[PDB]
Amino acid sequence: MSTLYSTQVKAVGGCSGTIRSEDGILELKLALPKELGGKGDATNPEQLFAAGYAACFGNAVIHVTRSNKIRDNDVEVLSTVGIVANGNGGFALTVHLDVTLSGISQADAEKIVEQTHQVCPYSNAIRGNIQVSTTVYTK
Amino acid sequence: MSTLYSTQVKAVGGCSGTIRSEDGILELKLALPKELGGKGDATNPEQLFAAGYAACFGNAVIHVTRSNKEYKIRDNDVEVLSTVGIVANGNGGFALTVHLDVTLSGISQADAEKIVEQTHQVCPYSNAIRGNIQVSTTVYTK
Repeated sequence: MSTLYSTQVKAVGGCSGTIRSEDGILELKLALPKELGGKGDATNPEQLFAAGYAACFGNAVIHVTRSNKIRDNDVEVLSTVGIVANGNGGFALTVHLDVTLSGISQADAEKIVEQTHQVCPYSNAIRGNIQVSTTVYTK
Repeated sequence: MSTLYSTQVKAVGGCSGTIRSEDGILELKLALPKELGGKGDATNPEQLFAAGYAACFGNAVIHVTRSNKEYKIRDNDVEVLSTVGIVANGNGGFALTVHLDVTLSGISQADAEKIVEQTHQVCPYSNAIRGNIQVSTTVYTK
């Protein structure tokens, strides 16, 4: 199948640097978090991943819902992205998702979230390398 | 065991909604891009992943190089352009495509290729997607 949408982001200046999308829309400063001895002044790869995953997973829920018989405003995702030390003195990403769906039964929410992980390109991207944990809430 | 750093982002309102880190540091509007029939006003998951990866990879180059002690590549010696696409997969869902253009300053073409190959083994984003996405990489010097 052919690519539906493609975008480019340039990163310069290292841990302290900037990201800028090639059209200029998204531009921001990066900082090492304080936990890694930086200023915590600005965003970082972990937070950008959390943001993208939270948005991607919420959109994927609506893709699932339109395939079958829930609105955009019935869906909330909280991504918790962490960094854990591996053996060889590098880092691995961890991910926990809190998914809140309004107006649906506990059973239906569990089914929708399971199917959403099969649709969501972030989930498909990281499967087997990051064990994503998910908690499903209803409201 | 320990988590060294953890961060939380809330997303509401769908592809035209918002994300907000719990510490308020990151706050931005989402839009559907023009290629998909939206205003293309604002960011989206492909652009956020391209930004996170480009940043993470360039940082891993610096971490790797910190004691390749010979050229000692600095912050301004590394540029990463990530190209991220979304495509239908076989199966009712979507996959990302990732291409990186890595440009390193002040080092030989052969040294740059070796450094990039090492940093893919150390980069948390590269390690996260291995076996699911075939990342393609083009290495440049200047």
